[PDB]
Amino acid sequence: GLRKEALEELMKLLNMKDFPYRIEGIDISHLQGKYTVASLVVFEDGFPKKGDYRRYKIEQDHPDDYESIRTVVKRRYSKHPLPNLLFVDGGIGQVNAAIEALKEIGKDCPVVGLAKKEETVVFENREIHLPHDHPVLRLLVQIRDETHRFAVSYHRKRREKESLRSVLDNVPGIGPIRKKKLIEHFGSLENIRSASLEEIARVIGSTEIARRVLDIL
Ligand SMILES: [Cl-]
Ligand SMILES: [Cl-]
Ligand SMILES: [Cl-]
Ligand SMILES: [Cl-]
Ligand SMILES: [Cl-]
Repeated sequence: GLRKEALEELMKLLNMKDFPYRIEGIDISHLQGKYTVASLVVFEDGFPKKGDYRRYKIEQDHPDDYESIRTVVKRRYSKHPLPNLLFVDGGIGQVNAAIEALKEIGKDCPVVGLAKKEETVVFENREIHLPHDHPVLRLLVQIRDETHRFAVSYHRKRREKESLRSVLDNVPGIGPIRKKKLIEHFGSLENIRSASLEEIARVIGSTEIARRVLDIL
């Protein structure tokens, strides 16, 4: 989680009057020819609150990350209250997009970013360049890492079937129909690795073949 200690230090650095009890963070990721997916995470008292995570889809073939951030802010905060602090995955451009959107809808909350390449902190139209091991820098990196983790999970079910298939393709002498029965039943490698020999065997009608699946898993 985010250290209460470090949350306190963050409040000082950003000159916040209020403790950052609720922090929301945004990742912007684009799927070419389809849409931008904005993934929103929530920390409450420094802990992830996974039930409150949300995504926003902005339909467009080509990325426009600043307009995407603007759209997210207007969509979300027309419905939800503002957090104590909003984190954006990026620097001056991203931070300013969020601030200007907030101004548009008559709302006000602190917005902080982390430059993508330099790990510079962006706040109130300034860069703050901290030493690498500064606790506030580490805290913001933790937020960024959770926004990324949630973002990457948009692809999960697809990625998982594909990785399951790849591992099964090294099982000698199992045909495509049985491999597909396994993929449809288990969905992923983690899932089929929690399964008994008997369970695997029942799905494909063969203990001989299920033993070999277990060998190669
Ligand atoms: Cl929410
Ligand atoms: Cl909602
Ligand atoms: Cl960290
Ligand atoms: Cl998808
Ligand atoms: Cl096939």
